[PDB]
Amino acid sequence: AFPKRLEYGGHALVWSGDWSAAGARKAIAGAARAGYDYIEIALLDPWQIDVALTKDLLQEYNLRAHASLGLSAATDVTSTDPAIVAKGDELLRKATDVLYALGGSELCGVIYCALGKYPGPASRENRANSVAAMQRLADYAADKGINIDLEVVNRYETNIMNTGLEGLAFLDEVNRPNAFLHLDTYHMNIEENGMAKSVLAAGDRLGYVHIGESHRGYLGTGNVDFASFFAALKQIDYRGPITFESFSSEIVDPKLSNTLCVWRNLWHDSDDLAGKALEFIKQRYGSHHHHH
Amino acid sequence: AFPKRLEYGGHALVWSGDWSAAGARKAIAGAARAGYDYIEIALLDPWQIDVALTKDLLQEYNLRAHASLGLSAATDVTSTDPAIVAKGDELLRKATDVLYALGGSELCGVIYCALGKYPGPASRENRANSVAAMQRLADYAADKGINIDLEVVNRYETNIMNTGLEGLAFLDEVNRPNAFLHLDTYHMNIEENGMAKSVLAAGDRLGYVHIGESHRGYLGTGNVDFASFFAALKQIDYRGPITFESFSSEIVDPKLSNTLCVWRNLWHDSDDLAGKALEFIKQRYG
Ligand SMILES: O=C(CO)[C@@H](O)[C@H](O)[C@H](O)CO
Ligand SMILES: O=C(CO)[C@@H](O)[C@H](O)[C@H](O)CO
Ligand SMILES: OC[C@@]1(O)OC[C@@H](O)[C@@H](O)[C@@H]1O
Ligand SMILES: [Mg+2]
Ligand SMILES: [Mg+2]
Ligand SMILES: [Mn+2]
Ligand SMILES: [Mn+2]
Repeated sequence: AFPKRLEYGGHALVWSGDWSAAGARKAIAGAARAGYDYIEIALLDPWQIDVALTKDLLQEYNLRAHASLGLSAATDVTSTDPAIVAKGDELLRKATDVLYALGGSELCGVIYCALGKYPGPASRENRANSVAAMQRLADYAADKGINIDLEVVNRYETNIMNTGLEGLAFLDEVNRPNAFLHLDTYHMNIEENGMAKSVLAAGDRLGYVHIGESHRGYLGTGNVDFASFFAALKQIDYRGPITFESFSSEIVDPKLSNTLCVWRNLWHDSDDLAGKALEFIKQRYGSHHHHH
Repeated sequence: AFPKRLEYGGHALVWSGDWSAAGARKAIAGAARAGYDYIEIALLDPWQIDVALTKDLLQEYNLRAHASLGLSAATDVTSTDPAIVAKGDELLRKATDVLYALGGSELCGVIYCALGKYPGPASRENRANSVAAMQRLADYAADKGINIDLEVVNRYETNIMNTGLEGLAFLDEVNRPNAFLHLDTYHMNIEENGMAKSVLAAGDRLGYVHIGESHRGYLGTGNVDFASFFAALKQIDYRGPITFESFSSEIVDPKLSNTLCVWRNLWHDSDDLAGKALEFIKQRYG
């Protein structure tokens, strides 16, 4: 395991649908402006990233970076097609290389399967291929001081693991020093037996957090029991990344907005949403955790 | 409109993945033994139901029936192609006919679009075609003293209506007295600003309720705020069908279970789940 610190992230996709020169600048400037410690860069296509330009921008804004992605049907490491698993391996190595180049230490999100609605349940073949892919990725990332955090998502976005407990069982199979659970309040709201159970069960194996409202709009305008979730995080003395995310159909790649089934926009202004979200998060977890 | 009474139902998929002679008996006997007033039959293929056998079982067990379904790509009444809308109209008429023969008064669920993940956002044309289809369905059902209840479901299951407010707006355009809102606590848990707003807004227009936990397993073992929901039902003095709805990966209808992404075995004992669900509901809304 590589060091984790309590730090707050803005998801790049809150501001920008791509990583063009303008997209990269807009998103980094947005996260910085809202008072975030880091930007979570979406590496769904890590060959699109101008790494030299991106590091220049991170320096310009004195902002740190972590990365998340979801695989696609063409790169699905669950695939019963060995060539597709290998294409996933290749995409994950490239994402790791980009994250490494930017001084980042966390690769998280749906890195263990294709993000989206599977037409049927996973076989132990899908599960075995995913675990082995996450072992090869963990081993590749380990030389680069990078932790991988496997994001548990709801039934409509994966068939592999939908609860923290399923995530921990999967990680028992991965059995790598730098592999962690990643929990997301939006997904937890659907799948979990309360918001505290998987956090308390995970303890030190919780490596990454996403904050989203039940409908992925403004924090506190939906059904997520944030009070319960953040009470659990405080109990385990969680000192790692916490990213705010939401997905506007006016900003994101139609590929993603259609996969996430974003049919209505709950907000217009990236800056207002992200600023209010961090205020809300720091109200729940505190300004800081520094003790004399 | 045909009267609504406070009655408690169990969804067929609590007991049975099909409506074979064996599946029908198992579901109807299960609902009767748990103490439900009615079984909610999943009529995704209303041509498959042996109506004469089902009537015999309902009478044998002294159990009433309502029906729910989802349309598919083949029957999607939001389609811009009249050939697909026509097939949807036909399936909805057949479902109404089966419900009539079984003495049921409620056709509910995702009757206004294909159940599942749309590849992109709905056009005003998709919406207008669905409204017109529900006008034709309402008119057909009205002749048979059958109410239709349009079920608001989450973003991954429709692109037409994901909130009670969107539901009420759609019904304003349908403008039929036997067309009602159908709310489901599982779907509300995702899409709604709390569990009260949509219920209070709907009032007399709320015609059918589904009680589902956040993960669709045992009631009271998830994130659904049932206290706020049932408080809102009391506020509007709701007297209508209340169905317990639950899905496990070990009781499967190959279409419906996969469409709903039921990946987990959240229960194995149907009788235990259904008995405890009915007690849970009656404790909160006797
Ligand atoms: O929760 C989600 C998707 O519902 C995002 O965090 C997603 O996993 C993606 O990896 C972000 O880049
Ligand atoms: O909530 C749902 C779908 O998520 C059910 O009400 C569905 O319409 C019914 O199972 C059809 O039989
Ligand atoms: O608790 C984390 C935090 O508030 O600690 C003090 C500063 O390092 C901040 O940038 C940081 O977000
Ligand atoms: Mg502003
Ligand atoms: Mg809740
Ligand atoms: Mn997330
Ligand atoms: Mn339902």
